[PDB]
Amino acid sequence: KTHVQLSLPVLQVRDVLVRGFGDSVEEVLSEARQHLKDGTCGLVEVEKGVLPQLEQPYVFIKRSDAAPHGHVMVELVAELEGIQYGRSGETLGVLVPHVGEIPVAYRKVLLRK
Repeated sequence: KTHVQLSLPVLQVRDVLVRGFGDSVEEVLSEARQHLKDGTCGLVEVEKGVLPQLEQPYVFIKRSDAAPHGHVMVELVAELEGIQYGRSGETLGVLVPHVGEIPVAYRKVLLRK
């Protein structure tokens, strides 16, 4: 399918144990997509002070359309040194590996895969 319905665990930034997906834009997009498929991907909501506590390159989920069955349609965009790879809408959060942290909420998304 071109899209897949997922419910992402929302994590507090200070709880996150693995603070990024890798060391290049291509690698983080690849690993984010794999973790999304495997159910091992968390979401951190972006506020002041959040991104400096995580590791670049960042992977964002951004809104791609203006929400079937409550799932916001999203796509992935990476960022490294102020340059973004991908073009999309508002940021819903930054993705990180999930390795068992306890979430504060869930964000329902329809991921363009």
